[PDB]
Amino acid sequence: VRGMNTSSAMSAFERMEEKVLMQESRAQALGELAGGSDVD
Amino acid sequence: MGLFDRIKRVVSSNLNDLVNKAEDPEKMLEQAILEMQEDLVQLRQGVAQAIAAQKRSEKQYNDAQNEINKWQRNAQLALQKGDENLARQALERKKTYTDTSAALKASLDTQSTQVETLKRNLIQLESKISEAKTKKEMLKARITTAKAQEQLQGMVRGMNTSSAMSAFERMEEKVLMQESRAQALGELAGGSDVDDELAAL
Amino acid sequence: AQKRSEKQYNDAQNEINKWQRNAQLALQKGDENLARQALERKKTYTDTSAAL
Repeated sequence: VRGMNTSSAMSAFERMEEKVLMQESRAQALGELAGGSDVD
Repeated sequence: MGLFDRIKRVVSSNLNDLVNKAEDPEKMLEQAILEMQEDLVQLRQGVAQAIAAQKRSEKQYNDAQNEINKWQRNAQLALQKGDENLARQALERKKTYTDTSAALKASLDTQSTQVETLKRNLIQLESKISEAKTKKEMLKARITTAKAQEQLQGMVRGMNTSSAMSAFERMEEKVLMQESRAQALGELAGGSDVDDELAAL
Repeated sequence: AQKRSEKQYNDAQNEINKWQRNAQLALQKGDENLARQALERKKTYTDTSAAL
């Protein structure tokens, strides 16, 4: 399960998952920072 | 609080951050999956032993049941050949087998329930490992999305995250400066009249 | 980090309405027991929403 750390394998898996999500969030924020009615 | 506790907390907080920098997602995801599967394999064998023990218990139950009828047949053979002595003695002994049959079936039932629960758990674990194996590919897709978006931002004029854009903009500015030099040199050393025709037509 | 925090806020807000709907489903099918228990738990989510 996501929220418990009894197993080392899940610990590592979730840690890498969070690292990658953070990296993508960094990319998105950098996108924002530097910068359908009509077709409806 | 203490002092040795504090020193060891500092040393640990340094070593852990040293390690967490070496971890690389693309490889540790696979390593986690590999160990996941190893553990599942080692659980299969426990389930197998449970099943084998159930087979043994049912076989014992069947054999006791068969001996019950065997001794009933022995009683009938006594009735055919012998007398009431052997005929009654056969059932006298058959008492024990009738007892043991139920005494064993009671536990055989619980054993069966346990084996069923174990099989269910094994299937659940297989499903969850498959889900994780899909999540790994989804995470790789996210990595690619991140790198693509970072590529796009490097294309904007005012930021220097990408070396290619750095060089491109540098040459652009150099050339604009050269043209400006030419224009200034032009200035340094050195439409009302034709708008009248617009009145003609 | 701000994006993450707002997403958590939104999810807690959504779960508040989810458990309200569960209470209504209890009212439709179940009885006062489940209907009241849904809001009993919803207390925590209402707390966390503001705390976040």
